[PDB]
Amino acid sequence: SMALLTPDDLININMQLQKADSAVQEVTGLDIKGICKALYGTFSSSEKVGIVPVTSGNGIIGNFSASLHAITQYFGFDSFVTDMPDVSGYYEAVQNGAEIILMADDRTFLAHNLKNGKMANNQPCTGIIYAEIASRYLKADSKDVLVVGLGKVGFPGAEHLVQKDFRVYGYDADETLLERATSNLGIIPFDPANPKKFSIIFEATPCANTIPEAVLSENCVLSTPGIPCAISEELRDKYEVQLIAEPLGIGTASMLYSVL
Ligand SMILES: NC(=O)C1=CN([C@@H]2O[C@H](COP(=O)(O)OP(=O)(O)OC[C@H]3O[C@@H](n4cnc5c(N)ncnc54)[C@H](O)[C@@H]3O)[C@@H](O)[C@H]2O)C=CC1
Ligand SMILES: N[C@@H](CCCCNC(=O)[C@H]1CCCC=N1)C(=O)O
Ligand SMILES: [Mg+2]
Ligand code: NA
Repeated sequence: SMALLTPDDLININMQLQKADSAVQEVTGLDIKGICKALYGTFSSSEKVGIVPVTSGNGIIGNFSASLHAITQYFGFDSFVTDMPDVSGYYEAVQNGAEIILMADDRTFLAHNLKNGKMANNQPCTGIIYAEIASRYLKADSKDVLVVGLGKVGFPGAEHLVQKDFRVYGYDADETLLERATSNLGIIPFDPANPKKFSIIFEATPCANTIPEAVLSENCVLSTPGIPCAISEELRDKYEVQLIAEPLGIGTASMLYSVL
């Protein structure tokens, strides 16, 4: 089984990004650019970005390149999408003066800066930024964070939180992933039968309704790249949960600012 974006996930990406940016600003005091500035020290200066469609594996995803095109323009990069896909697309991008290559198959989504040699992988970049946003919740009043999902996105997020000196509690429905996180990162295994309430939650799972009512507190932040939503509308509304959740753009920003 594979977790991949679908074209419907990406509809009106510009509005999705705007809403996410507003939520990030409300929660943390910074916009997405400022968050990236905090993580990486970098800012955009109209670097040329070539976006190469890839027919590998399950193939080109409807809306995917177009969404990257919009996302990169939104953050102030000089981006373009190649006509040709795959290697012929890569050549086209380089020939047309791209400084950064953005491309993805079903297992890897990367950004490679050809000018300074830095390369980013989407999975850790997404995990780090969504964890960073969570952790900057201005009205948190606590350094306890719950991390749900300790896979390719969730593990690097948890690791980041541990480095930033939060008290990280982690849960993954796969006992082996949980054990790997506790023994490699030193996080506290969360026991769902013995819950406690959090004001900061980071979720990175491909599953609905992973966040149980018992861990919620009023006005808590739930920062989640996971798709579909980790929390029902009912529980979101009931606790006035401040949700940060967007399908591509926040993690893409994290990749781009990390290679500047
Ligand atoms: N918004 C965005 O920009 C992006 C979103 N994603 C999405 O993030 C999610 C996670 O991606 P990866 O870490 O690569 O997947 P992964 O498969 O590496 O890890 C997911 C983890 O969640 C765990 N899990 C599943 N159900 C659970 C439950 N009920 N409770 C606790 N843990 C549970 C799994 O055991 C697994 O360890 C996916 O839905 C993926 O589509 C990924 C990249 C970027
Ligand atoms: N080769 C396709 C793209 C495949 C991308 C697959 N990866 C995902 O869907 C990741 C991208 C990061 C956000 C969540 N999931 C294309 O070029 O259109
Ligand atoms: Mg995102
Ligand atoms: Na989810």
